[PDB]
Amino acid sequence: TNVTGDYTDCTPLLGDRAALDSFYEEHGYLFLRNVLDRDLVKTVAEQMREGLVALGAADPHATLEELTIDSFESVDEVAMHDYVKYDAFWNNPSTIKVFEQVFGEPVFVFLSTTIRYYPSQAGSEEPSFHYLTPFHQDGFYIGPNQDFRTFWIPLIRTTRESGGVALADGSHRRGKRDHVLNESFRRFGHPVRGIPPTEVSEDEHLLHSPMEPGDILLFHAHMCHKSIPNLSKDPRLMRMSMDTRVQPAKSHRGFNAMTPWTESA
Ligand SMILES: O=C(O)CCC(=O)C(=O)O
Ligand SMILES: [Fe+3]
Ligand SMILES: [Mg+2]
Ligand SMILES: [Mg+2]
Repeated sequence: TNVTGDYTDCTPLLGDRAALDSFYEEHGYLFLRNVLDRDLVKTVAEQMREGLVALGAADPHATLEELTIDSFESVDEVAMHDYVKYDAFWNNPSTIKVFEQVFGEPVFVFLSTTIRYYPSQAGSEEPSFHYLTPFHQDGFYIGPNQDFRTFWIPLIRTTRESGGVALADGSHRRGKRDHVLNESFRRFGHPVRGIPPTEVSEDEHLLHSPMEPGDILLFHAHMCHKSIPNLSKDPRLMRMSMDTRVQPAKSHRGFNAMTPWTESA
């Protein structure tokens, strides 16, 4: 594995503005544990699950940790957006409170959210991982302002093997990097660009840790990050997550900020 380490637990920094900001400036991320309402997260996980029962041929009697689907790509993603009530989650006062704690000022939550529901492909000789994200920076796609941050949450727990998002520690300090076409990644059948290996340094140590529902991972617009494939076996688990962007309420609201996923995709 290219993952060389865990996220640093930034939870101890929360009531110390200077320390929280210092870590974020150096590293380009914060990992905050048990800060969201677990009951709210569970309701969203259940919404995703019921969407999959309706749209992905998921077992109607499976618990969240028994749940699986044959194929991510066979599920109607537009229709899944009707099931997962993310705006109500992000804009719940308890969630907003955490966003404000991070930014130190009132926030605006993007009207776009990406939802992810990836089955394990452990054992597959020809796995379908082309729909995952290669190394990229969100600020390459989203702007013009570059002071938004991405907020990434697990809807059920992740393990090292079930995957999530890998962060290249401190890779947000030399601006936007080149993203080039990569034949091993596709989205809705179309080509995808990613940062090539000649542009992510061995010094920008790759990080991934298991996370629990209630936890959040957030990162700078120039943080270089990529998907980690689900190869869970023991236990085999879906990886269920969602990600949005948040910015100061005072900042310019661009296309991405104002446009729901279904209207832009
Ligand atoms: O979770 C993933 O696989 C990719 C996440 C991502 O690119 C993001 O949150 O910006
Ligand atoms: Fe991203
Ligand atoms: Mg049964
Ligand atoms: Mg810079």
